[PDB]
Amino acid sequence: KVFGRCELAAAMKRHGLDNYRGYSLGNWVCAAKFESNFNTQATNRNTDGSTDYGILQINSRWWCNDGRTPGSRNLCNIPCSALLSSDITASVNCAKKIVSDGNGMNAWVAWRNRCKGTDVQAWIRGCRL
Ligand SMILES: CC(=O)N[C@@H]1[C@@H](O)[C@H](O[C@@H]2O[C@H](CO)[C@@H](O[C@@H]3O[C@H](CO)[C@@H](O)[C@H](O)[C@H]3NC(C)=O)[C@H](O)[C@H]2NC(C)=O)[C@@H](CO)O[C@H]1O
Ligand SMILES: [Cl-]
Ligand SMILES: [Cl-]
Ligand SMILES: [Cl-]
Ligand code: NA
Repeated sequence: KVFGRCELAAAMKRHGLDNYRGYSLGNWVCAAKFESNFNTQATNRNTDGSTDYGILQINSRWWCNDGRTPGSRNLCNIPCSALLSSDITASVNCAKKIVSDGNGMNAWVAWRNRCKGTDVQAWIRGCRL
């Protein structure tokens, strides 16, 4: 599923991401746009052999099991394929664990390089929330 901007903002708020660990909703929408273009089915392969999955491009080296990243962890205890669903619950619940692990949203490279320090509130302008 390819979400609309305000559609995704409303879904993320319903799942408790607005101000989760101090990150306003616009931060999460901005990250989703540049990680996946709002597409739940997005996958990308990393140079180390791991793969990134879903709307928030969660990495199989650490967070999920895809059966082909040999010496990896599965810290969210889920198959990576669960992160590609049109239902974002699994992706959100795992993102909550990631952002609490010490580095905040700097775990998302595109957030650090394209959202951090910008006016992220613009990503939710005009949405009924
Ligand atoms: C969205 C996504 O999958 N992002 C990936 C990043 O998570 C990943 O960065 C590495 O993440 C792990 C787990 O959060 C980091 O380990 C943690 O490091 C902190 C120190 O800052 C420590 O306090 C935690 O205890 C420790 N946790 C564990 C379980 O060991 C690790 O430091 C991160 N590494 C870097 C270089 O930032 C990166 C890199 O694999 O990939 C993203 O896609
Ligand atoms: Cl915001
Ligand atoms: Cl933080
Ligand atoms: Cl990036
Ligand atoms: Na893994």
